[PDB]
Amino acid sequence: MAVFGAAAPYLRKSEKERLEAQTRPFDLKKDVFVPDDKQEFVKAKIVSREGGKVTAETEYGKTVTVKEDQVMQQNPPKFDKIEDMAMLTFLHEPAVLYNLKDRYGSWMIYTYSGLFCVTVNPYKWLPVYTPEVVAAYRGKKRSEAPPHIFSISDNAYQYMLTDRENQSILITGESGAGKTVNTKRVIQYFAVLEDQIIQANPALEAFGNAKTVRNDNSSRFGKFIRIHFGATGKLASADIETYLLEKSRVIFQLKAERDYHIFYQILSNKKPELLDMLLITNNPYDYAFISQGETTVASIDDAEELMATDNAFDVLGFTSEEKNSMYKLTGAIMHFGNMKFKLKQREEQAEPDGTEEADKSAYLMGLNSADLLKGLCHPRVKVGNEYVTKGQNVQQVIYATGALAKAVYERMFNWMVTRINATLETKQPRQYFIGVLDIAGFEIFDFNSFEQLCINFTNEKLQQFFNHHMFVLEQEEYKKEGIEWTFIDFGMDLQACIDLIEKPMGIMSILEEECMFPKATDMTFKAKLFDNHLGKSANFQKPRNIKGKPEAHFSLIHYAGIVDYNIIGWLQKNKDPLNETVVGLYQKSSLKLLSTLFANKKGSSFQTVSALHRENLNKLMTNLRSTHPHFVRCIIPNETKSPGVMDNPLVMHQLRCNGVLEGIRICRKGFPNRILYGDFRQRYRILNPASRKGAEKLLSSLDIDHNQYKFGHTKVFFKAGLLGLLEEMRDERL
Ligand SMILES: Nc1ncnc2c1ncn2[C@@H]1O[C@H](COP(=O)(O)OP(=O)(O)O)[C@@H](O)[C@H]1O
Ligand SMILES: [Mg+2]
Repeated sequence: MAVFGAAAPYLRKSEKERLEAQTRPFDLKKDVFVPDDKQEFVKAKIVSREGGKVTAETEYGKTVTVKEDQVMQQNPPKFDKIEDMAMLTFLHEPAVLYNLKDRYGSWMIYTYSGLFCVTVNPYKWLPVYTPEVVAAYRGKKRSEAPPHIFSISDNAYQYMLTDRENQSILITGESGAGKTVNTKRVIQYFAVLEDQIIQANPALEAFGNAKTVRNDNSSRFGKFIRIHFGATGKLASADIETYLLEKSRVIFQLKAERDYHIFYQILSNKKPELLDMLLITNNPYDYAFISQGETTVASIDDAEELMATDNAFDVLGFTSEEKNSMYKLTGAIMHFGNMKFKLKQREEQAEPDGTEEADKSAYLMGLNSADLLKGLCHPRVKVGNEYVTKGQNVQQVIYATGALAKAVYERMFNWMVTRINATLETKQPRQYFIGVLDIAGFEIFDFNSFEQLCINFTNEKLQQFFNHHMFVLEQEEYKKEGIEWTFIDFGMDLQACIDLIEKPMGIMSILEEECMFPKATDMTFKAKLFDNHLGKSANFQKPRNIKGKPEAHFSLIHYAGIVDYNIIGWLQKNKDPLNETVVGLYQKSSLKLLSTLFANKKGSSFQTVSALHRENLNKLMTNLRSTHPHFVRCIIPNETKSPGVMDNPLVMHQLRCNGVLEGIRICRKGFPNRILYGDFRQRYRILNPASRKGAEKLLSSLDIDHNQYKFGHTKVFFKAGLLGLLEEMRDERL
């Protein structure tokens, strides 16, 4: 609805054309959904039923014959284009896709699907962000207000006013669906400190994004923003925190992927001062840390991004000397991919050869080149009360220097985030902040690897949290009504994958113990995985060979479906041997290295990327458990920028990954249809025209089976479909 408040003219969709559209001829007895060959979901009409095989005619026009068993029911035209699909009485997998595509063709960006708030990505200016709409949405609840994020924000505000507890808003979806723009509009709505957030956004987007296959500006890390509020419901301050940074991107790149945008921006020649002081040859192919990926791509101009980022750095809380120091640090990180470390003759010890790039790195950090080389080649460890040296060959020192590079990059990013936060806040008292989070969803490619596995595990944990919250809400409703229906927690329905991943003897534990084995390779890792899990656990299964994929080693049945991964490269990218003497050298530099490495018990060698990822995920989960969540799902309708055409398979895959259909099925598994007794008595009596006892007599006098309904005191539990049939026959009797 859009009347009485001057909303968007197309937002109404009521009392203007719905009356003349509900009479469209759509014979449900002959209209069904047929699986296509390209879009795999296309609507079609059946001329006649010829037994098992039925001829289907589609909108595009086809005369193929299709078996009758897989073609399934089609929604009535009268209930089509409904605002909320949560109470849809004909739940179908293509029903959601068709409703979303029709609404998007009608320019319905926001659609309610229960607790979820599906928001597609258009490419145009939307007048829905008018401050008049913001003022109108104030004081409105979920039901009365039209579908928009303002309704859920007002619900969270009311929860703060009455329940007096933390509320968190969660946004997830496929990378490139508009996470940054959506969260910018969200934080702007709570703003109406916003300018500080807008100016700080490019720095984080440049230091924590990389060009993936699907998206060129995907945010690998997770961003959490807390909006501190006062006692009287007024904005106090803001602080941000980042989680789950990917050191793998810093250390390794795929054949069709790029590193973080900072290195490529620095490689631009429009800022000769940085290149001059960093001793850079301006050729990305001269550095192994960057050249192994994609050198450069089109559809981007990193010069403008560098200008935006350094302009934000200049006019901010801090000065430019530390910006120069950060540029020096990133240049040194680029420089670490050049030493040779030739093995000594007749000995397993490793000695350096190219003592030129080492000198450059030492000058950049202010360290001693000889001391740095001695520390890298001959680390020193304290045994008992004395100190001894350790021998290290070329592979060990290579792993150590890679770990040092990724660790210093992560610490520099964390220090920058902390500095921006310390600039951001203001000294007003803070009470019961509001959290905003955005993390990429169930990303699935044809070459799934360790990073994809970590992202899938994080999203798996998030889905587990969402299911647990939904079960808690359902049980709270059951206790309110005093009757429990299917009181089985949904956490165990999903804990199988988490146990396969996180629990001991799982994939992560096996990889961690294989990293420390004397002579361990990837084939041995796969062999141990098969010996430990093939047949023991239902989730683990053999890989599949479909559509001519390159290669797969093992497959898991995730929450979104079957995913096949790849093994090669996991061992190299999981080892994180952090040298300690080099850290001690870092603590004595004449630079920001003291601030970055201020604090530095498991052993240094027994450190893995998986362990740090798991502990960070646990910290994020234990932080999020204390706040009441609010789930927002964002999807991209079209792979290109044209809103006119939207690909059906892509939307189907994204909907399956996001679990909106799964969520609505979980909601409808119980008794979601609840209505008030008096309203039922005074409205639905027209079903067969001629307080608790009167309502019971009325419902029992309408030829209704007693097993389908459940009587209560305030809210009556009704099975899905009963209310729809009751109301559709009531209209006929009018
Ligand atoms: N509500 C919106 N209206 C118009 N354009 C949008 C909207 N949301 C996202 N976009 C488009 O998305 C693009 C960037 O998406 P972004 O949020 O950077 O993706 P990612 O989350 O992968 O970084 C922008 O060019 C912008 O035009
Ligand atoms: Mg983003």
